[PDB]
Amino acid sequence: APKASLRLGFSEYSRISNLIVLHLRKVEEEEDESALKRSELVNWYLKEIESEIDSEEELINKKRIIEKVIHRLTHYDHVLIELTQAGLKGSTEGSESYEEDPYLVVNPNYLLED
Repeated sequence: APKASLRLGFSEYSRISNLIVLHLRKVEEEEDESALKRSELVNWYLKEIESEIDSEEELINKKRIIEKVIHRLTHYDHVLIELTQAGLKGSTEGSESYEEDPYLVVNPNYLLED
């Protein structure tokens, strides 16, 4: 398909998906496969897009979009790879790296729901 064209407008989701593919493509080439704290991805993302924010609505939108994508990723997509339980949830301090846990990993092949 040339495009599906998600009737709603998904340029927002595309910018977030671009973030996913960009972070991962760099990290897989530099180190391994994104892994680590999923929240950090939003963190630095906001730090980048903050420069394009014309208005608070843009910021709010970007935040809720990236969040929805991560929420979707973890539940529906299942393009998330995780190992133990410890660094995955991040509900307790002291998630050890020696335990070979990669925390949250995202598949290089992401997709849309339509």
